[PDB]
Amino acid sequence: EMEKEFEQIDKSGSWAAIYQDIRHEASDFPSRVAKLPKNKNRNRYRDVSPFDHSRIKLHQEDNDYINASLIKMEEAQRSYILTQGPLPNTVGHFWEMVWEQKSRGVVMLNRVMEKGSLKCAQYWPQKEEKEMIFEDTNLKLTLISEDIKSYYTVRQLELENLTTQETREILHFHYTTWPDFGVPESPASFLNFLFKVRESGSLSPEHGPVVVHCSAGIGRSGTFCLADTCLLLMDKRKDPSSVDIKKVLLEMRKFRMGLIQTADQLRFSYLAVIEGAKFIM
Ligand SMILES: O=C(O)c1csc(-c2cccs2)n1
Ligand SMILES: O=C(O)c1csc(-c2cccs2)n1
Repeated sequence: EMEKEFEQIDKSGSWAAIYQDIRHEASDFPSRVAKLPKNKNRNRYRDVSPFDHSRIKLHQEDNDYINASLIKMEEAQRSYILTQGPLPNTVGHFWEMVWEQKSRGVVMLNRVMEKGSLKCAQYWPQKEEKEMIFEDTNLKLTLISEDIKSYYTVRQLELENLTTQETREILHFHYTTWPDFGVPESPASFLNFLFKVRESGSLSPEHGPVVVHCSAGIGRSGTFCLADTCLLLMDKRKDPSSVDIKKVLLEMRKFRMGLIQTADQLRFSYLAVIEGAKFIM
């Protein structure tokens, strides 16, 4: 059982050591499309690239590239698109991907500004009456409603395909209280947030995959998917205690590099799953 494994790594302070074994064991696949010169300004970080085998392709004939990966968790029947915080030049691409993949929900785990730097473009409207048009991708985006709470904000946006006049409801779930440094002290507000995303239907197989991002789409984004998948596997399996976080993380790392950036994020992931299991058991 992971609870016992937690006290062991904690009492022994072996987190950096566990983390390094995961680093060592992690898959490595070509990312040739990311590294093409024409795609240099579509990447926020030069060392964070989608693998070619799992990358999302835009349906635009010119350049099909976006820094986004499909994570398919076969046993849990869960898919996620992990992407970087959009750049000023990729906000159009980001909404094209949401449209093309039939995503219901966008999960945002960062603030637009952290540590006095811009971590993300402002890719959604701030007021009902001031909609955004993405001329490059022929999409219009309108803020319908905004529900601001202590730890997160839920926004009801509407996506309109200007080419076809189809419109769709998109839910934007914005976790606003992740600290600039380290991880939250308690996973309570993060779990509440995750249950709120689940309750919306945004993670359900009726819909395209949820889009999850932070700045790079590997650290906080990783913790989100890892906690969701692990909790679902504990509901699905005959023996809940057969669920090994480390194995789940390594399976997710076949789809996108670097998921969980620090030994602190790994410890927090354990804590979130252990705590979440009490509500589930
Ligand atoms: O920083 C930017 O360039 C930016 C953020 S949102 C946005 C646009 C929405 C619609 C057309 S451009 N641009
Ligand atoms: O009554 C509502 O809640 C309402 C009025 S317009 C609207 C939406 C449009 C597009 C997505 S949600 N909802």
